[PDB]
Amino acid sequence: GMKRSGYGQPIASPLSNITLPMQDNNTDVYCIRSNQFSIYVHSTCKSSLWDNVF
Amino acid sequence: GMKRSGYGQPIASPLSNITLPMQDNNTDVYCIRSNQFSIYVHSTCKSSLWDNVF
Ligand SMILES: *[C@@H]1O[C@H](CO)[C@@H](O)[C@H](O)[C@H]1NC(C)=O
Ligand SMILES: *[C@@H]1O[C@H](CO)[C@@H](O)[C@H](O)[C@H]1NC(C)=O
Ligand SMILES: *[C@@H]1O[C@H](CO)[C@@H](O)[C@H](O)[C@H]1NC(C)=O
Ligand SMILES: *[C@@H]1O[C@H](CO)[C@@H](O)[C@H](O)[C@H]1NC(C)=O
Repeated sequence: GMKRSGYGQPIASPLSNITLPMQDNNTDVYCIRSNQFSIYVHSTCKSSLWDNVF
Repeated sequence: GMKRSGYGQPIASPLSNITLPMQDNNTDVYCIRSNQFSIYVHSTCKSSLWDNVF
């Protein structure tokens, strides 16, 4: 969740969201339960003028 | 404060309570003010189906 400052210094929001795949319903802890695995990271950048709209 | 998950994996609640003896009214910090001491730990296990009833 990127935004902006008076000067214009771009600032990210500690209020950002990390999503792990779904396991045992909770999605706050994902575990690997297989013999092999591959991990990939992807991201989406959203912005706002107003706080928390994105 | 133990409970249960959909699968059944028993889970304890960070919402658990540790009680120290009473000193200077506050019970969040207990100090030893004697020449000798003995410390014992005891516990009670309570459970719930509904959250926070125990
Ligand atoms: C993340 O999701 C929360 C709801 O938990 C939402 O309020 C917030 O705007 C989102 N933050 C992002 C997408 O940066
Ligand atoms: C700094 O904050 C004050 C109070 O919100 C505001 O009046 C002023 O315009 C701000 N100046 C900036 C954004 O540089
Ligand atoms: C601990 O006491 C709190 C009140 O501070 C209560 O709401 C909570 O259910 C108790 N947790 C236990 C006994 O695990
Ligand atoms: C996972 O959570 C959703 C939303 O609360 C619920 O509909 C679903 O039945 C749950 N599945 C479980 C408990 O495995």
